[PDB]
Amino acid sequence: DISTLPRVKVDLVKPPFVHAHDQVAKTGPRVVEFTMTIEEKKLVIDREGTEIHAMTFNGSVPGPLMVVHENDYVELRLINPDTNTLLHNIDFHAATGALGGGALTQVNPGEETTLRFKATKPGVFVYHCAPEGMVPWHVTSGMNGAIMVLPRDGLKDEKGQPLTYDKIYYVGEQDFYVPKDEAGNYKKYETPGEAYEDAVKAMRTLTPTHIVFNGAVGALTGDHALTAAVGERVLVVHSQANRDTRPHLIGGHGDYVWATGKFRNPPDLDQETWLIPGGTAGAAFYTFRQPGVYAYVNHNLIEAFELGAAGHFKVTGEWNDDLMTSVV
Amino acid sequence: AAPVDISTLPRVKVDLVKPPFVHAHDQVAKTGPRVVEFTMTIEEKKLVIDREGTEIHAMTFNGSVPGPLMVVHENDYVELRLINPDTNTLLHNIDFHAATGALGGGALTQVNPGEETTLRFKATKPGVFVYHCAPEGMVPWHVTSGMNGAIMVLPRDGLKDEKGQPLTYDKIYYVGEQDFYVPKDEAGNYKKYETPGEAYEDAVKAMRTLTPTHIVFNGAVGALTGDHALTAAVGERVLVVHSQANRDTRPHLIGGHGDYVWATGKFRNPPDLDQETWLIPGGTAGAAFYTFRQPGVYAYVNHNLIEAFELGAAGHFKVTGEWNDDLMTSVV
Amino acid sequence: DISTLPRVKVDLVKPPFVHAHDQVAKTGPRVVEFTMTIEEKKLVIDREGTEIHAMTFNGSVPGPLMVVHENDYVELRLINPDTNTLLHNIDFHAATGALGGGALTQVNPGEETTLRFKATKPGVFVYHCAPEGMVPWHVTSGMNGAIMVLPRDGLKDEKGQPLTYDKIYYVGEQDFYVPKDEAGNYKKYETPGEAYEDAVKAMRTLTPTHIVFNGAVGALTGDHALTAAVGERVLVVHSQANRDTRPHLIGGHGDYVWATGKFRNPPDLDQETWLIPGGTAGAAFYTFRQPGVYAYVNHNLIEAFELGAAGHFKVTGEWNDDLMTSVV
Ligand SMILES: [Cu+2]
Ligand SMILES: [Cu+2]
Ligand SMILES: [Cu+2]
Ligand SMILES: [Cu+2]
Ligand SMILES: [Cu+2]
Ligand SMILES: [Cu+2]
Repeated sequence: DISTLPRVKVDLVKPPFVHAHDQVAKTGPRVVEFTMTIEEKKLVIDREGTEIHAMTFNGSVPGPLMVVHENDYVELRLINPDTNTLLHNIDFHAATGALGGGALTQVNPGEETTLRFKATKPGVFVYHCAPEGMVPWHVTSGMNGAIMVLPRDGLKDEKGQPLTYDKIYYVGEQDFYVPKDEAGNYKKYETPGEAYEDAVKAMRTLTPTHIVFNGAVGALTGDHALTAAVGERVLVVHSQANRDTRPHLIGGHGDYVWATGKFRNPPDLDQETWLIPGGTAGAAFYTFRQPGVYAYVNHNLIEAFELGAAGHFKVTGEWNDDLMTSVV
Repeated sequence: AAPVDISTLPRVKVDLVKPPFVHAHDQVAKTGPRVVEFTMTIEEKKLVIDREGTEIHAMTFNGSVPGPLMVVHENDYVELRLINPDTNTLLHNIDFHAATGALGGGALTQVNPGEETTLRFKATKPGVFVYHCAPEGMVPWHVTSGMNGAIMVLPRDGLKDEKGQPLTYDKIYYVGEQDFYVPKDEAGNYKKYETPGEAYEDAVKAMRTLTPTHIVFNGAVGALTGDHALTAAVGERVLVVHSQANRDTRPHLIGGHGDYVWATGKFRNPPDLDQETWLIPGGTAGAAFYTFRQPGVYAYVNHNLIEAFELGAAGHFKVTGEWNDDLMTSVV
Repeated sequence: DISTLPRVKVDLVKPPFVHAHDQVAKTGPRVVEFTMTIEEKKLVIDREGTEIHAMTFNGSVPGPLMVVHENDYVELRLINPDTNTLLHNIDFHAATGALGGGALTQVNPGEETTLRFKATKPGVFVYHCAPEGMVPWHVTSGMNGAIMVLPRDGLKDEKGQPLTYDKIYYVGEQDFYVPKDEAGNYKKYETPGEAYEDAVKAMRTLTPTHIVFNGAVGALTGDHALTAAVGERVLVVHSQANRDTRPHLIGGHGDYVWATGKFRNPPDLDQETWLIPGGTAGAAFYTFRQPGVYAYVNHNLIEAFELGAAGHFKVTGEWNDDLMTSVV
């Protein structure tokens, strides 16, 4: 039966951007083919040069956002090059069975595996590595991402009416626990293996040293600031595979928000801030109405402005004095 | 106000069972309102909470952590005979989040060793609720010592989905999540005590760090694994009641979902569908309904993976049945 | 156009109390004029006499609750007396544009500014100071409050029927991070700026030393306890500008709760406890049915009974034997 379904290949895109797709499906179910290569690599996470041994899906933190439609089949070819040193796998929160696929995609360096699962539930979901006995270590090393399963007829508001976005961004929020020496400075490591002991110790404090968007402090600012224009409808998919977060668009709102990201549920309206539980992906739809710079943040202002969970939006267009204006 | 004659209502006694199991009950009420009689005996006792053998001075309702799940229907009356045997050393009481008045019953149930009391309250609101000890000035100490449980007030007509249609579970489990703050010494080793009291100062200090040393299901690391793993079969509808009386948690069925979830657990509200993960606020009980479609081992966890796989907030499901290659399969 | 609207000047009142207002709008859109004076001052936050250099809106923590109706224009005159030492501004989560107003309300000591914005979305929202580069420091120093934007036809239940409260209280929850020394004792400073470094270090631990209602431990207890009577309908607006909280009325419930505080959404019913994410304001409606003392708390019992997040309600009326009683 699966053999009768036509197949389509997707070229993934590095976050915060998302690979193109049709919001409203133009055909019946399909088998969507994806391919990701696991890559263990050093990564600089803050402005002081602190670097870690990151574990990534396709070389980025977070991994790329995968997009399909409800009832399509997701077929992922997962590759683990012999240049890596650890065993990895992948767990799809969108999938049903075998620990989300974790127990079927274990691959040591030099191996690859292909997993297929039916996307039976619409919504944005988290996907992350989960090696038996070393789950949080891999996840907090940046090995997580998300997949969006759109309703075949696109998104809908709290009244069944269509909600169409002009652009979509994927913000992966990452909590890091960089080990510190007795002096209070970040220790150095040659391999992911040597850091395990200290990694476990750092994680058990439950106090992140960093909390960043797209892999590093200020990653989504400057030339990498998100963009929009007055009148533009923007969907922002936000995930946190291990810890709670509370997204907030400073100067705006989440007009329609699926805090826990499942589309069969009507969205919450006019959110100033929403809670995305650790191990969940959420989605917020907003129509810009004012130009200028906006800050998108985890509203625990310490986590945002001190630990790194903050990015920017640069919006073009005409200022609306009716909505807001400085009185002189 | 004209009194309501309660003496006319039929009475039924309930024999509580230890978690994660639940005492006998009917989803769809087979009778009209009843005065449901429960009896719990407070028991202060030593308890091993991890594989290394760490032992604490636990404060329990009926000898278990969490306390047993009580089940009644909307508008029944809950009558609890609370006993504090003279073998205990501390003052205790009980606060039902399901009750209205006297601090949930806390102001009417203070009992010292050797005393007992009987409380009755009308379960006017359907949902799963937390119940916990709450002695003035020592509330968090008793609660984080394991003295909390949960009560489920089923709608008289059973559970319903977002469309008002019946949702019937084949089995139910109660997972009580506990955050422990075991004090350690200057060296970093868990300190030991002969009496619950003597450790108060240290307990307060350990708690105020807001950093749990252990976060476990059913009283201890691995309590719901191995021979004590939860079970189900493909096609089975399972309801998992999960409570956390003091700290937030984010349940997740690894390999499954929360088909219908009442994150904050109140049934007059439609459930959230297809949840991958949900947030149950500290001081709240939530419920998740799921229909298994794949056999095999599943992990039920607090999705802060550190709290789950390092601190202990993880349990297992062993499911029987035929594998579905359509839902998921490895490609050759 | 805006010039054709009636203008009304409001006299703000100290929390937990709220200035007089009508729930169902008595007129059409108006320009509601408010005035707040920024005040840097010392504040004792606990029973041990611990004092901090608080940054307040109108001299209190939290700042006062502002009340308007959906589509009214909020016009705020923010005054920064030359007796203060820092620059301040204000960000309204209810406003659209310029970082909620922060980018247009920067005022040094000796300056003032007037901001106007249209309250286009109904619900309770957080407002707080947000100076670039010093956001969490000002917010956790107590510089935050809330504004309620009532639907023009008042509050409604899950079935669209009217919900009218007899009284309303505003509980502002504040997380403080008082720096300590070697000995572990709270340090004191001559000026707020002098302690910037210690404050940053204290905040970065993500562990509050105090979590209080209305500025201090026990602020809403004793003769300052909240009051009600059996049969009374009470709305409790609760905000937390920087950290999550989980309100709970001990002995009662949240009959109708807008956890994330936006009225276009139906309220959640019969809540025992609800989660208000940091950077959000929530509202709970309850009809008291039993007299006596009630405790209103953040239900992380440690934060409530050890750190200070607990208040009291003293309720009058006759006891209801049917709802509860102590048996023979
Ligand atoms: Cu991995
Ligand atoms: Cu997961
Ligand atoms: Cu007790
Ligand atoms: Cu409680
Ligand atoms: Cu300020
Ligand atoms: Cu803000």
